[PDB]
Amino acid sequence: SGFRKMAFPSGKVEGCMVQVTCGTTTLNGLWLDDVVYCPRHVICTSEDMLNPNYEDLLIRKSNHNFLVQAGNVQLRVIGHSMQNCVLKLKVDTANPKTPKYKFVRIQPGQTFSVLACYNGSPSGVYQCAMRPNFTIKGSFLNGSCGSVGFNIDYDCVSFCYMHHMELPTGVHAGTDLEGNFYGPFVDRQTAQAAGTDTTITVNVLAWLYAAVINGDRWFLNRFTTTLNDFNLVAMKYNYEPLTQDHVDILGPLSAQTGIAVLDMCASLKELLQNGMNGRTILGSALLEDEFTPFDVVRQCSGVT
Amino acid sequence: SGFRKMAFPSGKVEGCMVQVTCGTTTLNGLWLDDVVYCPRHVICTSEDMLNPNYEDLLIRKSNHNFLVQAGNVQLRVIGHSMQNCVLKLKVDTANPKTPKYKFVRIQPGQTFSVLACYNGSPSGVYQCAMRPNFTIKGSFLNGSCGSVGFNIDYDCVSFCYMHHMELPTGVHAGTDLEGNFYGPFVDRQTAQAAGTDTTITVNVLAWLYAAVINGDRWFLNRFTTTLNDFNLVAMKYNYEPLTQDHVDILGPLSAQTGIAVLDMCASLKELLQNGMNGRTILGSALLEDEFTPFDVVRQCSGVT
Ligand SMILES: O=C(Cc1cccc(Cl)c1)Nn1cnc2ccccc21
Ligand SMILES: O=C(Cc1cccc(Cl)c1)Nn1cnc2ccccc21
Repeated sequence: SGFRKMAFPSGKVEGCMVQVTCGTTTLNGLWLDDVVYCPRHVICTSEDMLNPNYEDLLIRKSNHNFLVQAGNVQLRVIGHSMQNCVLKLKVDTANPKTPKYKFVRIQPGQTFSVLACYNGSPSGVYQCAMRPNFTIKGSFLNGSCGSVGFNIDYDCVSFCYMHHMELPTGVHAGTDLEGNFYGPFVDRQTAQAAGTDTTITVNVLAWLYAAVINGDRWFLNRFTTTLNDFNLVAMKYNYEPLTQDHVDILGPLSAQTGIAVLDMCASLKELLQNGMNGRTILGSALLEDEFTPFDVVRQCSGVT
Repeated sequence: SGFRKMAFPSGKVEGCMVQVTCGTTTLNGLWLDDVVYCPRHVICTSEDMLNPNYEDLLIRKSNHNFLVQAGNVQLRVIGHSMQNCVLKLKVDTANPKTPKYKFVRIQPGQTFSVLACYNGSPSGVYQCAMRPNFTIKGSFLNGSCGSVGFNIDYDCVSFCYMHHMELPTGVHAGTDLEGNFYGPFVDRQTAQAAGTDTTITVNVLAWLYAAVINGDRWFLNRFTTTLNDFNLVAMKYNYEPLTQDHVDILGPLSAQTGIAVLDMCASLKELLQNGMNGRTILGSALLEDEFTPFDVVRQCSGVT
């Protein structure tokens, strides 16, 4: 028993982290096979970030201008190309530590592990959720650009995120591994705001199931509700509308606990309307939305 | 900016995880050099755990009874010995993936990363604190025994914890890497209770400094206090007494923010007496005590 914000073991990703330098800018790159992926803003200076013309900026750059360092050895760059907001540097050596990998674009509300890096070196790993407004509430500093987000399925690493920027609000924005930003963000030092962020309802429900599984049952009540009545309350509290697909995905947790999804919705409804009354659930005084139903099942069943 | 419960990158520890089987029991082992460390309760059956005589039980065991598997290859056991509550299995092959390592006994209130494992395979990594009552509030299931806790200093892994058992209260107990339990716990299926757990005051203060550093300043007030007045409040709220050493250790954070330690204590005093009034700090509705002043400095400075 016990329930933690658990990240995937990061070893397979650490073996791919490299340092990429261009001019005076240093950030992190992801070395998979003979290709190094990093944010294209590596070619900019502090002046260029105001309104960069990346095609024009990249044109003033040659393979020899990009310095890729893996640990303490230099990689030879034989090709360079821009794909959306990422630079793909072709190196003459394939990464001997390349794990089985896929590039995937996650959906808002899905979770992933982040290996925060500085100078191609990993410093920490944490679990994140892609917010409905496509931002991530991560922990990043200057130099963290190129740090990646991922999921692991037995031996396969699914890369889903590359860190690019911190918005003035403190939240983080980035791209998938093809360089397409999650959300409306652009890689430019201009004031950009994320939309209204909502709470991932299906994830809060999954976490309420984890709480029941772990002995915390105080919030369970003698009431029930309908999808329509529940969603009226969800809209008032800026919670994502619950669909029948969300109910379907909660099926394994509903079967494990013997608590119907709509009965759990009625508990959530009363938690929303009445608050926690100074009590906690799984050690938290607020409703946690950063565990998907898959994460709860995985953590509570022991999927290695 | 941003602040997360960040764990160390776990790669160096994954390369040491092995499966150890004895009779019908399977748990995790830690393979460093030519030695495999695992809980000694691997030699017990469900009947033996009631009141085991480990010396007598180990006597009925030979090197060939302990099956050590690293990935998919079998390790040859040439020696076996019990050191307190751990078995040390001497294998004929030194782990090629052995990182630079130390065995350390952490102090209550200190933090560490846990790589939860099942069948010698890692499934997740999370950050924990050794509670003042020597328990850890981890996330463990049956099969997790032998999972280790550690800290990393550049290239050196300091192993501090090995998981042994879950108490009936749901909290977790284990040993250092010499087999000495943290706390009064014994490796026996008998009702054992942990002491009263207090809040790690110095860690809550360090987290209040992280909150100031990250823009969350609502809780800062026009008041101050003394060590004596503050500790009167700390005792009423089951908070560890704050000593001048704790104030000294908070020095870097005090210097970074320009907020004197006793001024931060006065903010904590009012948070304790008045609650959060429905507000949050760093995304939490309660006072977080699982970040030491070192963790806050590391996370907020980017130590890789
Ligand atoms: O935000 C940037 C630089 C940048 C400016 C404008 C656009 C772009 Cl794409 C990049 N880097 N960055 C990422 N996370 C950080 C956290 C703290 C400070 C800087 C951090
Ligand atoms: O508690 C035990 C078995 C055991 C019984 C008595 C004493 C000893 Cl040393 C070990 N294993 N264990 C550890 N974490 C767990 C979590 C959920 C279930 C079982 C888990």
